[PDB]
Amino acid sequence: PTRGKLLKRFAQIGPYIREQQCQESQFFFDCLAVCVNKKVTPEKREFWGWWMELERNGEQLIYYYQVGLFDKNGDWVNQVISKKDVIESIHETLIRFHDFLQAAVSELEMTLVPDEKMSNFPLPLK
Repeated sequence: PTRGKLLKRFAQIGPYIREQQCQESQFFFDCLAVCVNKKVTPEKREFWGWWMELERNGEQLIYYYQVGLFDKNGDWVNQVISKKDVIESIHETLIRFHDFLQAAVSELEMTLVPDEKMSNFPLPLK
């Protein structure tokens, strides 16, 4: 599969992919799952969520998810509020997305492989 077709097919999954942040053989996804605080002003608004780097190595796509905060400056940081309701919300968006991603990957006849750093991922996949 061409990089252009990968991008198109990954775009079909939903608003996760961030084309602008995708490199030659790396694709970037994220998900704003839970507003930190809705009472705040637009300029200070932040989200708990996840982001994911996907490295292409031939027929392999190697995934590394991290969980954390998307801050008011547009940066992801790997710290998260220690609230069960928030962490569950993030987890459910990640599970749903990954299931779309695997289905997409089978349909492109490729393989989905966890990065070695997934050993330190704090929640499970499906």
